[PDB]
Amino acid sequence: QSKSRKIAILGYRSVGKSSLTIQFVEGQFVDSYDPTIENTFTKLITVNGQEYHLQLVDTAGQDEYSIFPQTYSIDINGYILVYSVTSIKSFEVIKVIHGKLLDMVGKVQIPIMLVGNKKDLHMERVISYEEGKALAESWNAAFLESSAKENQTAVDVFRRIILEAEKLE
Ligand SMILES: Nc1nc2c(ncn2[C@@H]2O[C@H](COP(=O)(O)OP(=O)(O)O)[C@@H](O)[C@H]2O)c(=O)[nH]1
Ligand SMILES: [Mg+2]
Repeated sequence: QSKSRKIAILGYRSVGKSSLTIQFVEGQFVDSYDPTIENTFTKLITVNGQEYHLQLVDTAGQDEYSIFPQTYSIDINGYILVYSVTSIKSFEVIKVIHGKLLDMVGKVQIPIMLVGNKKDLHMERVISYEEGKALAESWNAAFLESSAKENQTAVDVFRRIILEAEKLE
């Protein structure tokens, strides 16, 4: 009598959706992964004594113009929205995505969190921790920063989204 969460991973293009997800499930940082591929990864994690069966949707990517059709919500238990702290564009884009996603959802409390990835690039960082935090807060969302190089930060991210579901249960 375990539970089952299905998580949508959303974000611009080359912000590390795949790399972050793969890191969590394989224990491995990959060099490249094909950015056409939508793939569902699976994983066990135990959270507050409850064994969870995760399905992780590594979406191909979105942008400003992308379209969230009415059906997308259907069987989605949670949404993780990812930008890169090195691409202002990806931060621009994630605000837009959030807007369209919040419209496609309507009223429901199905949790949404926000992640600043690529934190390991001290020299390439353009977005501050504060900047993304303010966004999350503005949405009443969770906010973590991450690195697909670092396993433990990835674990925090997919663990946190489950937590955020549990809050509302
Ligand atoms: N240094 C660093 N590179 C990353 C990180 N996350 C992703 N990358 C790299 O950025 C590119 C995009 O990764 P990917 O997961 O394919 O992004 P996606 O297109 O959103 O799935 C790849 O070249 C990765 O090797 C990170 O946290 N740190
Ligand atoms: Mg990808």
